[PDB]
Amino acid sequence: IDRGTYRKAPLFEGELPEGSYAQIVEIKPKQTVPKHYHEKQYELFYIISGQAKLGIEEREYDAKPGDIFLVKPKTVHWVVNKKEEPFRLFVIKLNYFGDDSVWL
Amino acid sequence: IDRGTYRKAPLFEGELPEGSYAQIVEIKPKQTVPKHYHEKQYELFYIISGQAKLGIEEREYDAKPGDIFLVKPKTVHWVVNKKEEPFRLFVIKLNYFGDDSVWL
Ligand SMILES: [Mg+2]
Ligand SMILES: [Mg+2]
Repeated sequence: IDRGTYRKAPLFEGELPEGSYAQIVEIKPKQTVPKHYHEKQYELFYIISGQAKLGIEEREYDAKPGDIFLVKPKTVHWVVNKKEEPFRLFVIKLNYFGDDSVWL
Repeated sequence: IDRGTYRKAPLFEGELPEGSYAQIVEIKPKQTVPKHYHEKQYELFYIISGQAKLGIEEREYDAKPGDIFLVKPKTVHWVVNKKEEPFRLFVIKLNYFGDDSVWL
């Protein structure tokens, strides 16, 4: 499914307990996902493939395959894919009740 | 941390919302994790490395790196590591309130 700066594929759609969601995300080639935070949800990310700058709060990380991150609620985050390869991650949302994104 | 047939490393210990837990598991070389089910918890597994037979209910899967599985509550499951390499997975527990394993 296309979302402009990224594509997403839901995993086990409807089979996870209320409050949880899982998906594959691919940040497109050379794309920035700009600064945003979630009001309620937590996000766990497992990096499958590619490389990107991943920003959480004041820190920017060199995200590489095998890395795992946690983005807590009301924590700004962003991604800069500087490569021609998609930046692919396995995403688990927790305390998730629908879109709660604030874009800056 | 050693658990006999597997080793585990908690991830973001204490930072996840109540009801959720994350860890790295490594099923040891050549080891079987025998049939068991959870009363309440759901388990999402991302296979990092190695190969194993993963049983869920009546189905046995050839689990390989990149595969993702969901084990629902009160669903029997088991793993047979036939390789000398550890079977390494990223595990997210949902609807998780403590050890609720029934071993058969
Ligand atoms: Mg986010
Ligand atoms: Mg289990």
